[PDB]
Amino acid sequence: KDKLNPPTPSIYLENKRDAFFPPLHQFCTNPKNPVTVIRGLAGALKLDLGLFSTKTLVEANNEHMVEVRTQLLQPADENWDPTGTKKIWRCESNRSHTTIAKYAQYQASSFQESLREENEKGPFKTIKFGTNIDLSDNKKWKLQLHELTKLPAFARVVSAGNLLTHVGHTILGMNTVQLYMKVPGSRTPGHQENNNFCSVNINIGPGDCEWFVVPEDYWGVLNDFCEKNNLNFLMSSWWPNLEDLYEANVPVYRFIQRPGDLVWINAGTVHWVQAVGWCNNIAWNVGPLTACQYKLAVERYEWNKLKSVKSPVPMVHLSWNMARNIKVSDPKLFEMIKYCLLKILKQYQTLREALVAAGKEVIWHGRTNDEPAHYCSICEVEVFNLLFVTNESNTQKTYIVHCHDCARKTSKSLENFVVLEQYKMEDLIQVYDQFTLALSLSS
Ligand SMILES: OCCCNc1cc(N2CCc3ccccc3CC2)nc(-c2ccccn2)n1
Ligand SMILES: [Fe+2]
Ligand SMILES: [Zn+2]
Repeated sequence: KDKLNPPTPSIYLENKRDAFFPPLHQFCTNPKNPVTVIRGLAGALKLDLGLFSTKTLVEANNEHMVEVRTQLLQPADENWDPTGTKKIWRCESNRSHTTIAKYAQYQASSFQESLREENEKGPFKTIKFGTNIDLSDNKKWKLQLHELTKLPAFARVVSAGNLLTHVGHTILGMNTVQLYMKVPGSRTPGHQENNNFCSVNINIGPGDCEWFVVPEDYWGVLNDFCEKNNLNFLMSSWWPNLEDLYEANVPVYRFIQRPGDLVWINAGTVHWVQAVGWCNNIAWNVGPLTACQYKLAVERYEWNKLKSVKSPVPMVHLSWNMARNIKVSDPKLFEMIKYCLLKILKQYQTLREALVAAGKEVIWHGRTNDEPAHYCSICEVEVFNLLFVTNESNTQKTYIVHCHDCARKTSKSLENFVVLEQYKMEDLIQVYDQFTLALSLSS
């Protein structure tokens, strides 16, 4: 169909007025738009993209760590097996480390070498992609992070309307910025964002990137291709065959992101990306306060448990922080959060009563304010409020956390464990009771 290659939802910005215009964030967060490309964003805001140029990064922090992914230079939009006889989904990539200075040399010499070649089915060249460069330290990247505060509020790393701001602690690469340094053919394999949170990506240039996007409600189709072809959807590297997708009637959005264009990946959108030239990119996540974002984040949280995959966003901890500190005026969002909190509260009361009925002591432990969420040291599930810690770890004050299930499996009557309580039931009951719909006259 004509419907399988739809146009890209695109906003064309000329000036600051266009950037701060409220219908912009409404357009981005609209679930009908799986991706929005905000063209001319850097130029409209007079953002200095030079602060993220390779030359400036080397000057700034030359020994800064870079995760290198070594990949094959594949033709156009295809992915061929090593031999060059068939198109396959699987893509191979080894990981190593280098520094900004060393990767910069490679990026620069790669460009010089292509100029020289320009003046002179397999097999494929090997290229290196500089990935996951951690721009979290404000003392190392002061000017860079300050430049990003010039964005409109809805797209910033930190803002009142961002769920990831309400988490109350750092989640690396989600509420901190990551940088990517690229050469032609540097590929980002197919994926969804952590816990289906929206992402913001700005191309620093000077080259272009080519994006491929499938709406969230088709992710189950791609999951099936992965299972059929012996791939883990969440954990393997794969590059979809567009003819497979065409055949299965999956619509594919496809577009070029030029320097200074911002790409908004909406909640749960499946996407993959390749550099067309030499460029850098910066990216982070944002969680808009919408029913759709919250719903998709909870669904993925629950799906991750089934797949034994850690959720980077602690949705229980987050949901309590929303109830404590956010006046929520959307009826559909409010009812989702309320329902979730009730589930948490009931499950916690059931467990706590079973412990007390078995004669197991619950130790008041409290909590430092701003203390991060805890995860089970064995299975990596989020553990809320009741923490299971071995007698020895308790004595040593290391407080290594287990979930109830993992503690039970280790020690059948919990004889090896103490149960630590970080919040009184009465306090949580009140936060729940005092969490009510705020009236708003807007839509
Ligand atoms: O525009 C730049 C950013 C493109 N987006 C990327 C790149 C990337 N890199 C690491 C993954 C990887 C593995 C193997 C080969 C290549 C890559 C891509 C880099 N990882 C992610 C990511 C990871 C976890 C959750 C959400 N997103 N997003
Ligand atoms: Fe990503
Ligand atoms: Zn566990």
